[PDB]
Amino acid sequence: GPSPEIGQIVKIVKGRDRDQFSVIIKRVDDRFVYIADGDKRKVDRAKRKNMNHLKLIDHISPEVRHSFEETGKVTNGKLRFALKKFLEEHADLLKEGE
Ligand SMILES: [Cl-]
Repeated sequence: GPSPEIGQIVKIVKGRDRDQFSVIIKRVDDRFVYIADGDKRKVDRAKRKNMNHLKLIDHISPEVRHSFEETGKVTNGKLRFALKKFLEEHADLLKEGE
């Protein structure tokens, strides 16, 4: 199975923000990660999640990864922009959402 990566997009399967997209910002191991989206869940409220409660998406933000590699942190706004790029790719899949 694919191993979760820093900067990788997830869809939340179970949790407060079920069905919403988020970003992995820390990997404990392949079972537990921390997520934040910079909006509904800010970095200082990052949530520890069991991977059973997440769907890994095939999208990884190099900008988020760089921020962590160099400095060990990321801003909320950089997470929002990472998610926005994902949303832009899939706009036509999502445009009938209400
Ligand atoms: Cl959640």
